[PDB]
Order: sequence, then C-alpha cells, then structure tokens
Amino acid sequence: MPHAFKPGDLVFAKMKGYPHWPARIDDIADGAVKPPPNKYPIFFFGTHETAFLGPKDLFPYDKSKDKYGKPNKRKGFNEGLWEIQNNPHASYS
Repeated sequence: MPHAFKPGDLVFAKMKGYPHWPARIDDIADGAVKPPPNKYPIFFFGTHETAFLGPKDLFPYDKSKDKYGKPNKRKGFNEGLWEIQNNPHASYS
C-alpha cells in the first residue's frame, strides 16, 4: 500500500496552464525556506523550477508515465523527460 510522499519520490506534477510535468519531491536544505503546511517542494525537471504543491497535484511517476510521459512542445519538457528517466536524483543546481 502507498505511503505519504517523501523526498526523492518521482512524480508528474500538475500546475494550472501546464501539462502534467516530470518532477521530484525535493529535500529542503538546512537554512532553506520551508514550504507552507500540507505542501511539498516540487522540483520540475527540465525547467529546474521549484513550486510548492499538495498531493492532489502529484501523480506517482511509475503509475502515470504511460499517460503523461510523451514529448510536448513546452519549453523544458523533453529535457525533463530525459532527466526523470536517466538521472532523477542528480544535482541540477
């Protein structure tokens, strides 16, 4: 059975106006800004942007890739697909 989300989990993350996007749950570094309650730090592959999202917008990558893991015209998307498949836990700083 599923656990709660934890840092390192791979997802497609949904934001308004954008397709479901390859992403991961990030760690929060010591000294770094914490997310609001009930929110997770989401690092978006390809764009390398961070947003704070709740579970309603988080789709586990393995279950969802057949539906959401197809090339898309949007800036950063295809790079993001390579990242999540090939080095999802790397430093992208």
